[PDB]
Amino acid sequence: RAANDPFTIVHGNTGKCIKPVYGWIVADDCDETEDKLWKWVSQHRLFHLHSQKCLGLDITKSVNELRMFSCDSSAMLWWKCEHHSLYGAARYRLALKDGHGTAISNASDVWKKGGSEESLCDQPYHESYGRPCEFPFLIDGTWHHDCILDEDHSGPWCATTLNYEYDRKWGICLKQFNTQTALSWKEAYVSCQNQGADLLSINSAAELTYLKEKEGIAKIFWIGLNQLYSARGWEWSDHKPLNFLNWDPDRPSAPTIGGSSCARMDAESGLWQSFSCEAQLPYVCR
Amino acid sequence: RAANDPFTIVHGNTGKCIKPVYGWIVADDCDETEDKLWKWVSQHRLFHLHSQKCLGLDITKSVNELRMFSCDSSAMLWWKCEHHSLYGAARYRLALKDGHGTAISNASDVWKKGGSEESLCDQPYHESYGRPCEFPFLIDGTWHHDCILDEDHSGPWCATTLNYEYDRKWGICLKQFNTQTALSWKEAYVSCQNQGADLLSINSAAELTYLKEKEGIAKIFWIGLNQLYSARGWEWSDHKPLNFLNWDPDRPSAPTIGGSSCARMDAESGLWQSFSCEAQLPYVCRDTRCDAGWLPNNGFCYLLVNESNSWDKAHAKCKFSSDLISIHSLADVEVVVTKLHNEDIKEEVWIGLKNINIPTLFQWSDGTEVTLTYWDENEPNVPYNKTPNCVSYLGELGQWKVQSCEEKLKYVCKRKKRHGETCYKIYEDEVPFGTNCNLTITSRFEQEYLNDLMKKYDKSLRKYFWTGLRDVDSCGEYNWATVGGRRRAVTFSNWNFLEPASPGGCVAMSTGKSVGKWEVKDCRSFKALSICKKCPEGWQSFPASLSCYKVFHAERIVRKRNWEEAERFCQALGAHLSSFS
Repeated sequence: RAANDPFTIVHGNTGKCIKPVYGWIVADDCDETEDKLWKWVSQHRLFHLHSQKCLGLDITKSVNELRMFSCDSSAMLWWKCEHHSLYGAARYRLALKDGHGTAISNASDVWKKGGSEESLCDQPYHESYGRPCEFPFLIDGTWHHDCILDEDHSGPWCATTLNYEYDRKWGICLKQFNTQTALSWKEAYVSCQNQGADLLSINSAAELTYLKEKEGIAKIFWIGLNQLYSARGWEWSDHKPLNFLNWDPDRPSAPTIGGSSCARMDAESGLWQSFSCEAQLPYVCR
Repeated sequence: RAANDPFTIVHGNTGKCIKPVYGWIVADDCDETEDKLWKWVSQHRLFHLHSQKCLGLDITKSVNELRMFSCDSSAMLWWKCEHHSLYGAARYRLALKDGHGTAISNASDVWKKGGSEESLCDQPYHESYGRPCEFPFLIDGTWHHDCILDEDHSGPWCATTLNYEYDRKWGICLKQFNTQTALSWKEAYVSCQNQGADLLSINSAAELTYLKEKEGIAKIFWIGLNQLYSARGWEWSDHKPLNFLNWDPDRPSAPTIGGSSCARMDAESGLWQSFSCEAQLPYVCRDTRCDAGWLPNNGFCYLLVNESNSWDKAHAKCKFSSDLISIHSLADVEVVVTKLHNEDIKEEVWIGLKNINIPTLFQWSDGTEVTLTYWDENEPNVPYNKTPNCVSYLGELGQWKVQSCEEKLKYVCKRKKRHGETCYKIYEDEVPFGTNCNLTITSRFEQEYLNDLMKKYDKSLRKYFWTGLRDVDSCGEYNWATVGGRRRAVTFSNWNFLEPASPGGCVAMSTGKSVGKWEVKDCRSFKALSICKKCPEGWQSFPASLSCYKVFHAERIVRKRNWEEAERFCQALGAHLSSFS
């Protein structure tokens, strides 16, 4: 699978790791993962799960103090990866001076993950009509990062907006015919690869004769028939053989120009049109 | 209009322009456009019109020869523009050695166009189901770059494939309901801007009713209603008023998530559905003193009533002997935001807009001057069907929304380029960085106003502007830049997701996609426009200020004297300005 797992950022030279305090960062006191938990969230941001207080840079004076800030504010907070380091606002590295992390923009610093040679940045960010969730979110006056269970919904439920208190539109934490779930085929593919699954692969006619009679399914959906490799005609998500085709007689099926490079299924008659799969439309991934 | 035109590349230092020969480049013999013609074609390639031979880089030996090659081959030919030069294959500049052009990767060479200051790259590339043409193309054994006219078709015709000899799929040279032409809405917009026109702007119900009965038109197409500006709700291609809408009752019309940010028009019943228009689909493009509180603005006065009542009671109260608030310019929004007691951040304001006929068609309660529409991004809140409609100011920016207006709230009503206090002028071309004026911003509403003015002026992408934010110390601190003597604190900052990537330089401002943000680039040489806002003996003194003065009259003196150059004559005695405590 591929999902954002909790981890801890450590320093390479000496055995120091980040420990957040009320408004700052203090010495390591490390090797105990009961409080020191960090995760990646949208806008390329770092979030501490326990303290629920994110870090940022406030450049307003001569020396910008690196303190804690509210994750819902105009703080201009985001961090990115350099070859063996991390840079924040503008070429600002998380410089360490034996006890506190500051921003001096020094080119002698290294950060890795706990007990593993890794740049803590090789894994990209992972995540109402089945829209992708927004992490974090402020509910009941407290911050939350994961789709937590409660007594209101059946299982996990997340927010589908930046401010749930003003919009009030939630969704199911999608970890399978998702009807009325119109997403882009590329977005659908990356979402179902985040879940560890792959797109539908039609191998025999029995699967099609079972799906055509299905009641709880949209009349139009995606299957995954597309050419990710520009030098070959048509493939599936996984490496499945191409023996069963269901092409369309109505459209001339233009190869590259005049038509498009995605397949669109019609289940009322079982037909495959050529179309552009960048718009929002239901699908299914096995 | 915006289309590609043939031109010539000339050297800046030496008066030489490019001239092609059978397989190489020769001396200038310039100032005659009968044979020397060059143009830009796809894959960032340069094409000669007459000789029909393009240039490329064949890296095969120690010294890569810069000869002529066929545009249909594996030559890896493409060229790009650096700040004041041309680089080709791999940082290889078209170096000149007095007659022949080679690739030595030298940093001292300039190239401009014919008789004008330009980097010959400011104009981007311009160009069977109405697909865009492919330039150039090999037909009848010869290369061709434009849709020429022959006796086969009616007018101009081009190719829609890289190899027309193997595909045989042509198309009409599109220079208007283009039925059976499924294109993307962004592609349709860029193609119709290439033609100089704009998307369909529906102003009255007459044009819409005329389009209903149209036979030669697709049942599904785009209109152009989209939000290119992320801080406002919905606009057209040009700057047309938003008074006529035909929204749909079936879908809940999610503002930004759950739905989309595009509109699609259904003509079988006349509805506007929220959707994403990235797929292919057909389209169509064509000094009064006022009484006790009422603040005056160009003759009339405005004032907010401190009563919290419903919509009908507000419509009946001061329509007092007054009329409701009417926005017709940009200064009135500033008057509303500056007043209203810090805007009462968590509250609402009323404004009178009426609509009785179906579908929705907003008209002013007193007048018909619908010019400016400032809606929240993006909550139109247009219901399915309702005779009483109402509009409300929300947010500190003063955006327009549609509430249910069944509760009690306050309102404002009234009684009986340039902006109002300062002008704003923009030039034609600005290659250097601020050699005449430096624009400085202090507040957010000024940013919104300049963005609106730039949207009214600028109409395409690939454009940049200048803002007074830079630093010469190369230390990392960013503040409001000036011509020297600026120490104010930055009160507002609107950056992109990850905009700052350089520890210095001068910022820019784009209006293509992320409109209204301070883009960051290097400040070495970046061509971008900018807008500018338009007693021992003979002594007289008194110790009344603990200082001995020495001043002169204006008649007994030889020339008029002031305190300016006094440091040249009195500093010899330890003297300074007029020191009063």
